[PDB]
Parts: sequence; C-alpha cells; structure tokens
Amino acid sequence: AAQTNAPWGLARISSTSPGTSTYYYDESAGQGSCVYVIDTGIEASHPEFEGRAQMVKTYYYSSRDGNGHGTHCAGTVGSRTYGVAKKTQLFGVKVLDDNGSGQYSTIIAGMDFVASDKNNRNCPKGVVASLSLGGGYSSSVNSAAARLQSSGVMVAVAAGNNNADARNYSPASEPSVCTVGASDRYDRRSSFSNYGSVLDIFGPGTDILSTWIGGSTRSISGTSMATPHVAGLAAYLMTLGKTTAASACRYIADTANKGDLSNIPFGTVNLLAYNNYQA
Ligand SMILES: [Ca+2]
Repeated sequence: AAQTNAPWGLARISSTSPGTSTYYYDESAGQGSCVYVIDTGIEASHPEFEGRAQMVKTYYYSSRDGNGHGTHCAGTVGSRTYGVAKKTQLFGVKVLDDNGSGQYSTIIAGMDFVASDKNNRNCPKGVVASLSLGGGYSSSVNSAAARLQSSGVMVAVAAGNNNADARNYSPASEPSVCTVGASDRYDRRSSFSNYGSVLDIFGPGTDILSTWIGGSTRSISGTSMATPHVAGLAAYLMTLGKTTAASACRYIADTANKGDLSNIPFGTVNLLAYNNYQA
C-alpha cells in the first residue's frame, strides 16, 4: 500500500533515502497487535482513531488527555492518517498529569499495570508499550521497564531531550528495552536528542505532524515523537510475523538503514528505523 503526501517521518521509515513524501507499507498495517501508550492519556473520540483507541487506566481524577502529548504519540503509532500501524489497537494508560508531569512511583505502577493488563486484551500478534517520558536515573524505574520487557511486551522508550548521554536518564538507560533517539528530515541527529552507547535506534523526531486534543492536529518535536514511530513499526513487523516482542528491538536494528545520519557522536549507533517494505 502507498499513502501519498504522508508526514515526512512515515515516508522516511519506509525509504532508503530522505526527501520523499509517500509512505509504503503492507496493508495488514498492524492488525491483531496492541500498543499501550503510557503518557498523558489519549483522546479516544478523535476521528483519526476510528474506534481503535481506548483508555484502560488512569492514576488521576480523570482518564482524559488534558495536555495533548499522549494523543500526539498515539497518533504516530496508529492514527489513520498520521500513524505507522493504521490497524493496531491502542490502549491508553494515564501516568502523567495534564501538565505533563508524574511521580516515578506512578510511572512504575503504570508499567506493572501493562505487564498484567495485556492478559485481559486480545493481541494475538503481540504487544508493544510506547514510553515517551523520562527523567533522571532511577534503578527502580529501569527495573520496572525491564520487568515489562521480560513479561513479553516490546518496550520502546524515548532517549531524552538534553543533548547528553542517555546513560543518566531513566528508563532510557535500561539496556533490555529499546531506547530511541531522534532525527530530522535531512537525516541529522535532532539537536536536542540524547545519544550514547545505550541508544538502540533513531527515528523521526523533528517537526512531526500528528493528532492533538480537541479533534485537531499539530507538529511538535522530541524523542517523544521518535519513540512511537519505533513502537508502531514493531507492531507492524509483529503482525507480519517477522519478529516477536523479545526480539523486535534487535530485528529493527539489524534491518535499519545504516550510516545515513549526521552529527552522531562517536560510540553511538548510526541506525535509522526502516520497514524494509518492497511493494
Ligand atoms: Ca537496548
């Protein structure tokens, strides 16, 4: 399948070269997979989600996304227009308040929730969790991310936006999960993207168009935006039978575009997520 005039980031993950605007993908489009978006929530009523999104948990007085960030990330995973995996099921877990903040104990609770909750959902092709959040190093937070991964969920995490080594941020620094940096439409590392030997992969993170609250859309930047590209790609590949939750990060790195990025510090991988689709 081909979607013309796609957001640049969708075009980029289905291309060997920058500078094109068509997203090429298998029509299966992540059907039968599930993706948990652990964030500020999801505006499930947004037309772009077509009834495929729902809120399953909150730790606040409401499950509503009063911020926008979680809706945007969910949009990049699985919205009809802006998403990688256009037929995936999206589940929202609201660990961040409407200011975008959360205590680590809440975030930890949210990750352990997903490890259990996946047993209550129909996801025959596999389960992914997308975590577009972080903060300073915490062994407790890393341990929670490692447990979620161990439980059979592909965990994709944002590297952070400090232009620093991601080894000092959590859960970015947990080795067993898939830590995602950000690139721009000219194949440069995004200027804010963290880096380091703990990164596994880069995805599109600068000027990413997706869903927003109030039934709207907007373009924003961050490793928060790169992470859902990789989460959506994992869901897509698992539907196709190419990989599993345990192996998906490795498979994505093995099949990535290699050596195409600029401004990669020595010691950081030069790997850009790629869906390997040949129509
Ligand atoms: Ca890793």
